[PDB]
Amino acid sequence: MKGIILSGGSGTRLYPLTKVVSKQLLPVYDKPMVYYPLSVLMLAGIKDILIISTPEDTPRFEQLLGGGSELGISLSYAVQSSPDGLAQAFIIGEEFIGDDNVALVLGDNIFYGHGFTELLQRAANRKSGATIFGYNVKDPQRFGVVEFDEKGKVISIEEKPEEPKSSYAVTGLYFYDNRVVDIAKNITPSARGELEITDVNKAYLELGELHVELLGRGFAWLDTGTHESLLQASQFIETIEKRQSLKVACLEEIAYRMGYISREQLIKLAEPLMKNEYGQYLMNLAHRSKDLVT
Ligand SMILES: O=c1ccn([C@@H]2O[C@H](COP(=O)(O)OP(=O)(O)O[C@H]3O[C@H](CO)[C@H](O)[C@H](O)[C@H]3O)[C@@H](O)[C@H]2O)c(=O)[nH]1
Ligand SMILES: O=c1ccn([C@@H]2O[C@H](COP(=O)(O)OP(=O)(O)OP(=O)(O)O)[C@@H](O)[C@H]2O)c(=O)[nH]1
Repeated sequence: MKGIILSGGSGTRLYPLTKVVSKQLLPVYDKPMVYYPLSVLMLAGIKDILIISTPEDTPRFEQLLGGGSELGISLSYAVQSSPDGLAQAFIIGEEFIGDDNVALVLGDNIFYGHGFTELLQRAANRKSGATIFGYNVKDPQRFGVVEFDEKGKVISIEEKPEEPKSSYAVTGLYFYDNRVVDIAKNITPSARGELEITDVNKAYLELGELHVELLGRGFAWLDTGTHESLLQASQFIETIEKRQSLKVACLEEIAYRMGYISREQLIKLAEPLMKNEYGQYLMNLAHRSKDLVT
């Protein structure tokens, strides 16, 4: 499975934060926002990942993350010249996808909770259809809204409905089989002038092949849409990390835990960062007994 992080857009709502910085390089507490959705794909077992951003910002993501070899993965980059919609990811990414199945995650979405990896790995395992993730939000009209029956079968999906049919938003993580690329080429722009992921999902729903995993109330799903919500997301991650000996979305740690890189390789990453707490954390992990790490 391949993965794509869609990490463009103007971040209009966060102005002036986004005048000269990409929204997905802004902090969520202690790390750039993009580390969080990247860590999600990594934990899904996805090792071939394309990062899409603006003509100005794409070089900066590449400066941040590099080609992935440090992390035992492959990262590639592509430019979206104008933010013409989520579903344009599969058009830009057509050559990258090839014949493979693909997951899309939004560069501004933060998922957190116990058992998430197991849901991701199950979605990544599922060779046919589309899997989307529903979450009970306060204002479902702000999002895509998925309506499901008593067995969790999808009945409808609607982008920002005036009268929502459920309280479950469609979060910014989507798993598709290879049909998605041709689907994306055949949808047309909405009233807001975008190629809509909801219309990709509706194509799968027409075929009876849209599947929803519901993320229950024990999961946290944030987006970093506004100044307020961004600060809230930071506060949430700070609470979790302050209490624990473990970090969230520490990419090098995940590379090591997933066996993508060795203890020796992790030491080599930690060395030039020993001047800071992040390096120290990595070095403590690399020297930790292999039994304790398991
Ligand atoms: O062409 C684009 C369009 C958007 N984005 C980025 O993608 C993210 C999502 O965009 P919005 O915040 O505008 O979200 P939408 O209103 O497009 O909502 C979309 O994402 C939601 C989850 O956060 C729901 O899944 C919804 O159904 C889906 O349409 C933003 O960071 C945006 O900057 C791009 O990089 N390129
Ligand atoms: O090395 C890691 C592992 C996990 N995570 C993040 O921690 C959260 C929980 O990750 P899991 O989905 O592994 O659940 P958990 O660790 O609470 O449960 P155990 O299986 O360990 O008992 C998920 O949000 C995941 O993204 C990291 O950020 N880094």
